[PDB]
Amino acid sequence: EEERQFRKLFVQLAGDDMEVSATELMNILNKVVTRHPDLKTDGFGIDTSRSMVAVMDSDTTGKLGFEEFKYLWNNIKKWQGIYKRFDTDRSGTIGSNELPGAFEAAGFHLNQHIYSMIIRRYSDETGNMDFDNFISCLVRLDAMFRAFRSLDKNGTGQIQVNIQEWLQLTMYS
Amino acid sequence: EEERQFRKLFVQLAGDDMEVSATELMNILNKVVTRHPDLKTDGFGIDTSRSMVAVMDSDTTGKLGFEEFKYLWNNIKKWQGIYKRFDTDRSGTIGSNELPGAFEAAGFHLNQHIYSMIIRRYSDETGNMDFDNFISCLVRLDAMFRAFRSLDKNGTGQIQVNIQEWLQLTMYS
Ligand SMILES: [Ca+2]
Ligand SMILES: [Ca+2]
Ligand SMILES: [Ca+2]
Ligand SMILES: [Ca+2]
Ligand SMILES: [Ca+2]
Ligand SMILES: [Ca+2]
Ligand SMILES: [Ca+2]
Ligand SMILES: [Ca+2]
Repeated sequence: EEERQFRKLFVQLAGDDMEVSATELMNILNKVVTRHPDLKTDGFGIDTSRSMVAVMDSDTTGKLGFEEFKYLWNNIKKWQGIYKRFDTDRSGTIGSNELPGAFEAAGFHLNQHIYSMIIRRYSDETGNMDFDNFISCLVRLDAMFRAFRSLDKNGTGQIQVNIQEWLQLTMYS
Repeated sequence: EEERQFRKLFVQLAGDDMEVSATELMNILNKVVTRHPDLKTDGFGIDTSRSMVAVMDSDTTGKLGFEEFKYLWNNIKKWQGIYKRFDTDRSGTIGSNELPGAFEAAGFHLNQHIYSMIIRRYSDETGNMDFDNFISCLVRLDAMFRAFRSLDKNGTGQIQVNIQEWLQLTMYS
């Protein structure tokens, strides 16, 4: 009945063109936040939404089909639960001391230099990151690790790319 | 006259910590748009602003020093002029036909595949990109080309990166 309620959710969200645009994604993400007032956030803007659709748009149709959206939707569902349980002091945000546990639960084993870089890019002055920033960060992190492994075909720990490839990977995100 | 004017603009923008944060950048970019109502745009939000600071934050201080800000400010000044002049049909936006000329004027020689990727990521349904999307795009494009050349140390047209480097390049942007 889960695959069923989901297909129904997707049919209604995707609409006439059978795909979830950045605007449709933004709308549903903002309803999630409104239905969960314990999650602090300034909302998901169109810029963050386009960016998420882009790193998830594997077949480059510019929008999210059933499979692409499912993969993303299921990740956001997991990450939202992680955000809630790792927010130990109940501030509605994820602080620098809470971050490592959160990402580890998400399945990401990062070092201190990466964490500092993350906090500096996504967290605020106090070292706290809100809901949409947390989700936006994880969606991208997941996409980047996956892209790396995709290119690391010989499993040497290094990937080699030309300028066209580099631009596609960095600009379409 | 005008240099005395830029240092002065910076002193007032940077404030007490001598650096321009994403929030300060956002403020000044939005005054530019408000003073130039011929430029169509939904404004520069905090997510786009943080992203711009990140790709420009060469010394990873999390903010823009005098030199980093100057480099960015001067680029935005050029690009804004290009935006205005390459907007042939005076729509206040840069359309798919106007894009190639605009980027070429900016110093970018991209192929059709890259252009389609750009339009898909930054332009609207009609293939039109507004002011903040154009600036955000170019700041990122410039950063990515510079980053690539920096890493292509043997000038082979191929760069090789390990996961740590890859994450820094992709996540801190
Ligand atoms: Ca749709
Ligand atoms: Ca797609
Ligand atoms: Ca917390
Ligand atoms: Ca946010
Ligand atoms: Ca400052
Ligand atoms: Ca800096
Ligand atoms: Ca135009
Ligand atoms: Ca815009």
